[PDB]
Amino acid sequence: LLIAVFNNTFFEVKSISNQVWKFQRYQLIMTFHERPVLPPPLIIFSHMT
Amino acid sequence: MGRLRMRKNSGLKVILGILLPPSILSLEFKNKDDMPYMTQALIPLGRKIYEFYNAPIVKFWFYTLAYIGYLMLFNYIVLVKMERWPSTQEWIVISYIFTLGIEKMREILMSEPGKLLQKVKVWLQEYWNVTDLIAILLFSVGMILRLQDQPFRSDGRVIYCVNIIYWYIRLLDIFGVNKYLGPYVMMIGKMMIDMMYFVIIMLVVLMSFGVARQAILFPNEEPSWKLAKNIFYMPYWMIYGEV
Amino acid sequence: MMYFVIIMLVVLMSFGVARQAILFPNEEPSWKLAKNIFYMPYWMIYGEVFADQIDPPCGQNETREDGKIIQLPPCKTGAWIVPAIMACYLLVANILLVNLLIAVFNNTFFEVKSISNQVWKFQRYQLIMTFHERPVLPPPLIIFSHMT
Ligand SMILES: CC(C)CCC[C@@H](C)[C@H]1CC[C@H]2[C@@H]3CC=C4C[C@@H](OC(=O)CCC(=O)O)CC[C@]4(C)[C@H]3CC[C@]12C
Ligand SMILES: CC(C)CCC[C@@H](C)[C@H]1CC[C@H]2[C@@H]3CC=C4C[C@@H](OC(=O)CCC(=O)O)CC[C@]4(C)[C@H]3CC[C@]12C
Ligand SMILES: CC(C)CCC[C@@H](C)[C@H]1CC[C@H]2[C@@H]3CC=C4C[C@@H](OC(=O)CCC(=O)O)CC[C@]4(C)[C@H]3CC[C@]12C
Ligand SMILES: CC(C)CCC[C@@H](C)[C@H]1CC[C@H]2[C@@H]3CC=C4C[C@@H](OC(=O)CCC(=O)O)CC[C@]4(C)[C@H]3CC[C@]12C
Ligand SMILES: CC(C)CCC[C@@H](C)[C@H]1CC[C@H]2[C@@H]3CC=C4C[C@@H](OC(=O)CCC(=O)O)CC[C@]4(C)[C@H]3CC[C@]12C
Ligand SMILES: CC(C)CCC[C@@H](C)[C@H]1CC[C@H]2[C@@H]3CC=C4C[C@@H](OC(=O)CCC(=O)O)CC[C@]4(C)[C@H]3CC[C@]12C
Ligand SMILES: CC(C)CCC[C@@H](C)[C@H]1CC[C@H]2[C@@H]3CC=C4C[C@@H](OC(=O)CCC(=O)O)CC[C@]4(C)[C@H]3CC[C@]12C
Ligand SMILES: CC(C)CCC[C@@H](C)[C@H]1CC[C@H]2[C@@H]3CC=C4C[C@@H](OC(=O)CCC(=O)O)CC[C@]4(C)[C@H]3CC[C@]12C
Ligand SMILES: CC(C)CCC[C@@H](C)[C@H]1CC[C@H]2[C@@H]3CC=C4C[C@@H](OC(=O)CCC(=O)O)CC[C@]4(C)[C@H]3CC[C@]12C
Repeated sequence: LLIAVFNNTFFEVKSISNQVWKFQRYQLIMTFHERPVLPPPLIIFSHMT
Repeated sequence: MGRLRMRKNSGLKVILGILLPPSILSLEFKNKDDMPYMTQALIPLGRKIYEFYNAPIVKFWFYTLAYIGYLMLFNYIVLVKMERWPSTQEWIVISYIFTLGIEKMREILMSEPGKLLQKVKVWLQEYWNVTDLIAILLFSVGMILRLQDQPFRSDGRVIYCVNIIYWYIRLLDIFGVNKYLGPYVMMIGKMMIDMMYFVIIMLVVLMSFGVARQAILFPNEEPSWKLAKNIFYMPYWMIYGEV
Repeated sequence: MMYFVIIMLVVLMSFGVARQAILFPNEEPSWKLAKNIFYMPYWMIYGEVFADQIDPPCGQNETREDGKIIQLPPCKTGAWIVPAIMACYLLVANILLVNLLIAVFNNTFFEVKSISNQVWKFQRYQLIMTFHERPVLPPPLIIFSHMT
């Protein structure tokens, strides 16, 4: 029955998930644009900068 | 892509640019005024280096490589035994946790509202930020317990293992960038609700059988918490091919 | 299946590393740790939970088969977490990634079936011309046609 409810709701969830991912591409891009260049293990230098 | 032409076999070129700095200058950069997206409005070599290292794709891959190296190190410090004092790899991991916490604090401070409680609320509206704060606090308490003597060191190791569970689950954040893996991950998150309702019905049927079996096969039993364990133990593994 | 294997690899390595790092505290650097990461969690997907090693009785005294009093090794710290995270791992893996792979196999079946039938009908020509251009004699006897 879990197989059945997974199968019969697959298409709507797949379309909504693809569209929500395409929407959240902007959030990912602006977040990574606002982050510092230096990685988390070396971000103390950019933080003191 | 930032100020970079590329758009052909993505990912690999910026990975070789990151690992090999003399691979950066061999790439076709975009013009000075082709599409200048800005926030507030030897020299060519330095300009190319600055344009490469400020691109969001380069920053993403360089974050991803740092996270992968950190996860490999935290594997090395949980698998191998640890002495009274942390090793170099454990110090690098502790530094990673402390700097990631400082980064999340800076993200809290540099947000939209004025009042600090509003900033805290709009930052905790994301679930991944809440789990990040929880995991950083757990790493802090585990490391505090680990820097003491026995038996607190083993408790700190246990908390380290639970944290490694969390950081593997957080590797899906990096997987969220790929065009096929990200929709797959949030698709899984959608089917979790149906799984929960399934778990509710399984819990009812499982507890019925387990209570019946334990109360029939063991008539003379004292009040002990092992009965509750025996309710759940064998019926749960009977679902996965072990009768 | 590859995307499914990627997600299974993440969850499998998480559980295996947690189990190995909890149940074996004092370990030297050896490649057997990496093997123990993958060994038992992978066979747990296919109906073998290794029921003797879920939660063995330890930290008590239990009589052996001959009746002699045998002292079990003491409890490892946090050893009770291994069955709980094993329960979570078995639930997530066997119930969610297998059924989700069933779902993505089912809902993409028709388009793939039509494209596969049409591509096979297209490649019939490639098969026919290839077998028309091959020699008569089989590969074990093709040296005669080759010297011909
Ligand atoms: C950018 C991403 C994709 C990869 C970056 C990670 C690796 C470069 C790191 C992660 C884990 C590291 C290993 C973790 C632990 C050790 C044990 C270490 O040996 C000791 O600590 C004991 C002997 C000594 O003191 O040298 C030698 C380095 C090594 C193999 C490290 C080598 C470098 C590794 C593979
Ligand atoms: C930025 C992070 C998240 C990943 C970057 C990868 C490398 C820069 C790191 C990962 C593992 C590190 C290694 C882990 C352990 C050791 C053993 C260490 O040996 C000693 O210190 C022995 C002498 C002593 O006991 O003090 C020397 C550094 C080294 C090779 C480290 C060098 C730097 C490595 C390769
Ligand atoms: C070793 C054992 C303990 C395995 C660990 C099991 C769980 C702690 C993991 C396994 C799979 C994980 C899930 C995989 C995918 C997602 C989607 C992802 O959520 C989103 O991307 C948000 C959008 C959405 O939920 O649709 C992160 C949460 C969630 C439910 C994860 C929650 C934590 C889960 C259940
Ligand atoms: C309906 C389904 C989806 C969920 C219901 C199953 C779980 C709620 C059960 C199944 C196995 C149970 C575990 C089986 C064994 C143990 C070990 C037990 O610790 C001990 O027995 C101490 C060590 C020892 O005495 O050997 C603590 C409870 C726990 C984690 C149990 C917690 C509850 C679990 C995870
Ligand atoms: C609707 C569903 C969720 C009902 C499920 C009920 C059971 C799972 C619970 C309800 C009452 C519980 C009992 C309440 C009290 C005790 C006494 C307790 O005894 C002790 O802790 C020893 C006392 C001491 O020496 O201090 C052992 C667990 C036990 C049997 C509990 C076992 C689990 C029980 C049966
Ligand atoms: C409601 C759904 C969605 C989630 C499932 C929740 C419960 C089914 C779980 C969560 C916490 C679990 C409890 C956590 C800890 C224990 C103590 C544990 O005690 C021992 O094992 C005593 C040690 C021994 O005598 O060996 C017995 C199982 C029990 C009651 C667990 C029974 C199953 C519980 C209630
Ligand atoms: C996520 C899923 C789809 C894939 C992940 C599982 C595999 C990558 C794992 C599971 C079982 C593993 C194998 C289990 C045992 C061995 C034997 C081992 O060789 C020995 O131990 C030497 C002989 C001996 O000492 O007995 C070498 C690694 C290998 C092949 C392992 C390689 C990696 C395997 C195939
Ligand atoms: C993001 C995912 C893919 C991370 C997975 C990481 C682990 C599977 C790797 C990363 C670093 C590896 C370790 C790096 C170095 C060593 C030392 C190595 O020691 C020796 O070979 C003995 C040295 C000698 O005597 O020559 C044994 C394997 C081990 C523990 C490795 C085991 C597997 C580890 C933990
Ligand atoms: C990425 C997906 C699509 C494919 C899966 C790839 C990896 C999960 C596999 C491929 C090669 C495997 C490795 C091949 C060989 C070994 C050596 C093996 O070493 C031993 O067994 C040592 C002998 C012993 O001590 O018994 C341990 C597992 C390991 C690291 C394997 C771990 C799993 C790996 C990394």
